[PDB]
Amino acid sequence: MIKLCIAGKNNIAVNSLEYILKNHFKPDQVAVIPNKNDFGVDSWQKSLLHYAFNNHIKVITLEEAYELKQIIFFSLEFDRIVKVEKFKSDKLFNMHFSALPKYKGVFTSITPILNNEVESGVTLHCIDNGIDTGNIIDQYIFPININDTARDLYFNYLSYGEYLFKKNIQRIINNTYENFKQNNISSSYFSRQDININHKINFKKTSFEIHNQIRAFIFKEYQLPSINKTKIIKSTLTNEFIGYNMFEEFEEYFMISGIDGFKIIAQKYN
Amino acid sequence: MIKLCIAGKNNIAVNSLEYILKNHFKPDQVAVIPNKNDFGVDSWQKSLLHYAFNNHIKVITLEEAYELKQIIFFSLEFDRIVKVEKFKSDKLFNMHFSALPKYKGVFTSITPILNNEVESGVTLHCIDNGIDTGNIIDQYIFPININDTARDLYFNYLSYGEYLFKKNIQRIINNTYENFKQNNISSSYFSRQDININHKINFKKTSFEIHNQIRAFIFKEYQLPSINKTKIIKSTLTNEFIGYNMFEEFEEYFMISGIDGFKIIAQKYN
Ligand SMILES: Cc1cn([C@H]2C[C@H](O)[C@@H](COP(=O)(O)OP(=O)(O)O[C@H]3O[C@H](C)[C@@H](O)[C@H](N)[C@H]3O)O2)c(=O)[nH]c1=O
Ligand SMILES: Cc1cn([C@H]2C[C@H](O)[C@@H](COP(=O)(O)OP(=O)(O)O[C@H]3O[C@H](C)[C@@H](O)[C@H](N)[C@H]3O)O2)c(=O)[nH]c1=O
Ligand SMILES: Nc1nc(=O)c2c([nH]1)NC[C@@H](CNc1ccc(C(=O)N[C@@H](CCC(=O)O)C(=O)O)cc1)N2C=O
Ligand SMILES: Nc1nc(=O)c2c([nH]1)NC[C@@H](CNc1ccc(C(=O)N[C@@H](CCC(=O)O)C(=O)O)cc1)N2C=O
Ligand SMILES: [K+]
Ligand SMILES: [K+]
Repeated sequence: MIKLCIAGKNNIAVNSLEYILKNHFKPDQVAVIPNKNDFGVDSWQKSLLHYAFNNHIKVITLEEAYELKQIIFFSLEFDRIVKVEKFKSDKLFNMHFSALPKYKGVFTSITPILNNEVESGVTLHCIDNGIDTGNIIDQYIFPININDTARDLYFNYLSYGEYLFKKNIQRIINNTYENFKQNNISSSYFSRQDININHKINFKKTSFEIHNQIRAFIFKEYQLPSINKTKIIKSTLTNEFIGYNMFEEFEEYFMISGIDGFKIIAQKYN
Repeated sequence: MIKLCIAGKNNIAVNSLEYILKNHFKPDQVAVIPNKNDFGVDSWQKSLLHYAFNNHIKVITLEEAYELKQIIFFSLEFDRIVKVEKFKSDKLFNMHFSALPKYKGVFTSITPILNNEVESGVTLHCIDNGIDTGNIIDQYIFPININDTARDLYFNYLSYGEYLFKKNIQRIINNTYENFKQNNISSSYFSRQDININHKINFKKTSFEIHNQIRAFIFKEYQLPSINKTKIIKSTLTNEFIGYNMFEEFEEYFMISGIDGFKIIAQKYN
């Protein structure tokens, strides 16, 4: 019988499945639900379907998972909203890429940088019918490094999320895990509508904030931001005072300061 | 000679001047520079100009203060940015109503609430030529209570600002105070153009955030927020679950919940 389903994508799903097969269940006891964008090829992330091909793991549909009594359903960057009533199992779990209750919703590699955070986290929670609202089982809070891009933060999510899954999976299998109501205070949410990938930079901001408005959008597989129609691959915030509200194009980089006058080096793609 | 000049408005300027006269300097050793909104009339705050009238304190121009060597220049909600090179004195101080380096700029009774903070602060800093960028002498951080309005937050800034002035003024008069450069990290700025006082509420947000979008604009002397063209005097958030994305207009109030289902009561005006 299928004891566990991994639904989702990327290194967190693959490496979590790997850890299951090494320590808990056999290929017959596990199934995958891939994302609509999985096409069997490793690239900047490993493919779940490719892992499933290599290890003889069967694909199921959501509808199939609904009817599997006492399946552990683990959502690891799964692309589908799930109604808990459809599931015969109530052992439904999700790894969300934020320090819940903050930064519910999407683009959580962009939203904390853009909203001036210096920390984020990964949260293992119970799935309920709301978006990232379910009861928290565990959480790892970690720094946003000052020059991290959205891509760096995403990679840290994948890594800490894998660690949190590994740490918690035994008590989830054994059904000896605790869960707690999420606080209503400091609860925040961003829908897709709340992010403009092409947003005009506001230069009437601090160096930290101009730097954030650039680096929140540096994620080359998706996009790079532009200044004067030139793509930016990296932004560096220094503590060097160069004067208020500076802007100078060199051939390889822009030198920028905001209202507090700290030097930013924005490296051009050219 | 004039030893100290208080520039600005409201109970912090008046009460800090009263403290100077009781503890430090005679009326003939002090001067004021009132804000342009000061017509000499006590209202929901005391008039600095009215207080100077009753206490035989001289009004000076900025242009006069520039020429007074040794003057302790203290801005307490002063409405004008000064050019520090124009002063003969280097004893230029400001009380800013944020937890610097966060929320430089204006509307600091709105911006921390609107940006989901649970604390703010008052900061005593050296004036330099930037907006709220000068080195910190002292800071006091305090809670934003879950149902505080901008108005409540402003009255807390007034009282903690007055506290911090009275704590530090002796060390400032004896020139025995330390100052520290502000961090470049976590530095944030909001100008008048960054706030729309007729904020349209985004309901595709948590209960905390909808609540924040209402209570950040509750300051009756300036404006009240509206839902469906109806003025709101009070927003109350509890951790009570009432279902996701609720909106129920009653005769005297709205009952609202966001993506996480927490109870908001928005009380209608008179
Ligand atoms: C689509 C897209 C993504 N990104 C970055 C920023 C985003 O955090 C990250 C991952 O994108 P995603 O895989 O589409 O998912 P997202 O971060 O929006 O998270 C959400 O969607 C996924 C699929 C859910 O499983 C997850 N639980 C959701 O929070 O890649 C971009 O920079 N530009 C983009 O266009
Ligand atoms: C003008 C205005 C003000 N307010 C509230 C919100 C604001 O934080 C508070 C104080 O208004 P303010 O006196 O204009 O001061 P503000 O917070 O914008 O601070 C700035 O202006 C003052 C005058 C400077 O001395 C201060 N150092 C600046 O930070 O009153 C409103 O709600 N609506 C308004 O239209
Ligand atoms: N019931 C449930 N709760 C969850 O927290 C959860 C699931 N299912 N399924 C797995 C995963 C999926 N996460 C998400 C989160 C948001 C969107 C999404 O499409 N957001 C839309 C808004 C949709 C709406 O308003 O209803 C957007 O425009 O951003 C998709 C998948 N997840 C936990 O992460
Ligand atoms: N040089 C200096 N630095 C300060 O930090 C400081 C002073 N002066 N003087 C007293 C007080 C003045 N605070 C302020 C803050 C903002 C505006 C203001 O007019 N802001 C405009 C933007 C104008 C511009 O971009 O130059 C706005 O639209 O927000 C005025 C006074 N103050 C510390 O509080
Ligand atoms: K998520
Ligand atoms: K200020």
